[PDB]
Amino acid sequence: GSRNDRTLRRMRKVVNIINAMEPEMEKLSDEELKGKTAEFRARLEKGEVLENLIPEAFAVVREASKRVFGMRHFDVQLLGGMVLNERCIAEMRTGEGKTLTATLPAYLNALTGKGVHVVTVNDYLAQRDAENNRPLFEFLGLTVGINLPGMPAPAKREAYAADITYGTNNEYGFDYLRDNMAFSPEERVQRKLHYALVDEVDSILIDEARTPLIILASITFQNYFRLYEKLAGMTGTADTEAFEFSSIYKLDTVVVPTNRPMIRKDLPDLVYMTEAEKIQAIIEDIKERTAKGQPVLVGTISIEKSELVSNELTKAGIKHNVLNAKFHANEAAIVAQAGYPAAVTIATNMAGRGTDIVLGGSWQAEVAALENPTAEQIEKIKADWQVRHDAVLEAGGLHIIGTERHESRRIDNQLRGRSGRQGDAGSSRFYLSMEDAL
Amino acid sequence: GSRNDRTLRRMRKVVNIINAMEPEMEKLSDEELKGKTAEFRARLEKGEVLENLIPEAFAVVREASKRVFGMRHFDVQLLGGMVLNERCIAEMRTGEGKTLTATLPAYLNALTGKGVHVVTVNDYLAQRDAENNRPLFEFLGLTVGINLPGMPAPAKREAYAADITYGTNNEYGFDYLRDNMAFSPEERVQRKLHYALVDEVDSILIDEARTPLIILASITFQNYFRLYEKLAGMTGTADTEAFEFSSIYKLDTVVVPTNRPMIRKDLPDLVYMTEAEKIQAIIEDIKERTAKGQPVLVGTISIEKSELVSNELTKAGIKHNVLNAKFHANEAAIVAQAGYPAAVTIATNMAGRGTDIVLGGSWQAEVAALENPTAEQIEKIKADWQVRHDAVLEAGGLHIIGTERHESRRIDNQLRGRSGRQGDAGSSRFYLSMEDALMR
Ligand SMILES: Nc1ncnc2c1ncn2[C@@H]1O[C@H](COP(=O)(O)OP(=O)(O)O)[C@@H](O)[C@H]1O
Ligand SMILES: Nc1ncnc2c1ncn2[C@@H]1O[C@H](COP(=O)(O)OP(=O)(O)O)[C@@H](O)[C@H]1O
Ligand SMILES: [Mg+2]
Ligand SMILES: [Mg+2]
Repeated sequence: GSRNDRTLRRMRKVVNIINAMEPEMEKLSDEELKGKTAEFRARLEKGEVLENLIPEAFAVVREASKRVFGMRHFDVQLLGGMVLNERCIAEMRTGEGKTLTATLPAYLNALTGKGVHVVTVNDYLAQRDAENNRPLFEFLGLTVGINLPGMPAPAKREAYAADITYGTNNEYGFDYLRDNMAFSPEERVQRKLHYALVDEVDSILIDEARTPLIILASITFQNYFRLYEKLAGMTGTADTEAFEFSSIYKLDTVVVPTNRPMIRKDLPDLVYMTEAEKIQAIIEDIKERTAKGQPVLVGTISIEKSELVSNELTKAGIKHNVLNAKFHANEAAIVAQAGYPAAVTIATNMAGRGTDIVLGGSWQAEVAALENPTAEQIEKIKADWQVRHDAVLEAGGLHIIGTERHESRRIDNQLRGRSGRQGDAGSSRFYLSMEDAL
Repeated sequence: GSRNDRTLRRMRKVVNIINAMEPEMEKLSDEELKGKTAEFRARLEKGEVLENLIPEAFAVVREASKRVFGMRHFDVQLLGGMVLNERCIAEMRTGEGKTLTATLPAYLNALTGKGVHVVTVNDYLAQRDAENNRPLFEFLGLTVGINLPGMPAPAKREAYAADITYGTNNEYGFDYLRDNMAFSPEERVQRKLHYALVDEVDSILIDEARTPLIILASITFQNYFRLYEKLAGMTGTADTEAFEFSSIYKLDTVVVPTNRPMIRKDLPDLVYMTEAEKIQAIIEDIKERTAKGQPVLVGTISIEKSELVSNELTKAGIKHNVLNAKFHANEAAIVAQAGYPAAVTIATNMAGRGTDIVLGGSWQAEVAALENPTAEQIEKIKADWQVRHDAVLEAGGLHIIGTERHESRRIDNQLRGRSGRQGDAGSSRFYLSMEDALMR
């Protein structure tokens, strides 16, 4: 309430400062910029306050980013970074740029030398992120490691050896369980847990409250993140159980504002008597908007209903797509194009979570699909796509339709978010069923 | 070889010493005996050498035992105790008294205050053992805890709080996994791992090293016992995989000699062509010896063959019994009576492992089955049983028949051991198939 305000206003000013250092940093040469880290390390080494070089450090990361990726951190992203450095939960909507916002607090912390642990929901994302978030990090003179399941102890010492590490909550935890069952300390792959930046905190710290089972026993990984000196998370959904975050991990939730006004239209739930009445009113809806030239993603609670709705959808003569959270790699390729004017995708709970759905398709997947990277063909794609885009927009952007509400609204909010991002005009609808009286 | 000898001879002398202190300790009053622990604690507290009060400490445990249970530790048992205090694997045959031999090294170690972890193959045994091994321990002024699966954290702090604790390898391990996923140290149920005495070491440290699957992750409790300051084990089969014990846990195997000469007769494997030829030659064999008045246990590799042989055995008109390692508690009650002159039992891999099969039945289960514990009726059982006993013996004691050899001889040796214990005359037979005898 007035608390979220005073706290946002609080650092909102520190944000203004960062923007003031922009004309300066804009001048420092590449070598002078890169070497900005040495200075920060010395400064800190001299015992200077951690949270003291935040405005200056964040100003650097923005600059490097703008130079390496050509992406200037939105001040709202800076706002988010700051929250991520305080044992807070920065809530930022889907499409807001959490992936890049983390380079900020991950850079500030990756200076002391203790390492930084960015957590993700799955292996594909963890590596994917590290992969294309690395150039910014290698520029600023840091090393990025990727921790995965089948990595021999040697490799894992490497991935945890870097200044910045990426992995999934499980593997990190599993490594910790395995390090305790270690022969000799020199056989351990981790180090003293320092800072953990959790991407999709709710998913990781709340839904993953469902114990794993050893077979016969069962344990949880709840407390694993409480062993970290610094624990911080980010998500596009947190205010729901915003109380549980502090009752366990003592994490204060800060709802960051969006960059561009959120104009997506969340339509009222239409209730039907039978499952058939539902699935039929939706295939009738997609089939409709389809012609209109508007893309539409469908969400299902489980593969179960996902399969069923898939056939009922192909039966009405409709070429759709299905993602069951099995092949993240490939699903991701597909979800990244569900923004094409004529596109229908059926995703499950954690189907293509993590891939930004650009209105009108993603031309980058188009250019990366041409052995001949010439500034000529790209133009007839970066401008060709541009057409499909504004077209899809005029057509009300992306429309998602929940086949059913989850036990937790938070969950069936993650679905909505896949739409109307970075200011995009889109819409969402939920189709409930009376027959769901179970 | 000459190594096992020099090492056995080595402590064999320390054994002689223990026997010399017997006439002395025999005089100390109950209170003076019990208070023998205080002295040991003080002595050690004064910084005296651990392995220095072994001959004296073991002499005490024998005395207390002789008094509380009325069981004087065989010197060979004392031999075993010693081995169990050195990061060794004391190999002692089935029926040799491992359960009581552990009170020795478990007492020596349960003095420093760090606790002692006796490991068993299953929950039933772990509690069963603590239960009726306690009186000796409470006498000598020590507390005994029992760690089990559904015990709330509170309870578990208790069981690990005692001087001596009993549980299964898994639960101990599981506790350790759960202690690492603890909120705050004050939420942990274990203490720093000190001494672990593994009963049935091969089973626990070799067969069990099969990796539990987290659900996805794969880890092994192989290293769990390597975190213990002191690791020691005991079994009636270790000499086989004696090399793997040191290549992982660095444990030297010591083959302790038996109390009474081992006269059981292990007969040659009879190979048959078909499974029917097998199961038929065995039901023909048990049906035979049955009449003779000799009991016979059958071992199967899995419940699979166990069920099959059970029907084929009842089909020939034979009242038998079956244990599938499901209800340890009950099976145990039954295995303890498979020594009755006319008894047929079909057990699986880990069916009634742990229960000593007395020739002629177990009268103790008979006396404990009478609300009226009078010195009168017991006599007509302790002397009545005595008849069945010598009778079963003359009939060649217990005869076990393996329905099929296991991948590891060690395993199908555990079967044999269920017979001919403490000197008993018995016999064992293995019935293989042709599509096996082709060992090539
Ligand atoms: N500061 C920025 N400037 C320009 N584009 C950005 C910026 N930050 C993020 N993006 C783009 O917007 C999308 C939103 O990023 P994403 O990683 O999917 O974050 P989130 O998890 O919040 O949805 C990305 O695909 C990225 O290409
Ligand atoms: N010192 C002893 N004096 C008398 N009986 C003993 C002694 N030690 C062991 N026994 C008996 O011999 C049997 C062997 O015990 P058990 O627990 O089955 O050990 P093991 O693991 O060697 O088979 C027990 O039933 C017990 O009654
Ligand atoms: Mg993301
Ligand atoms: Mg035993």
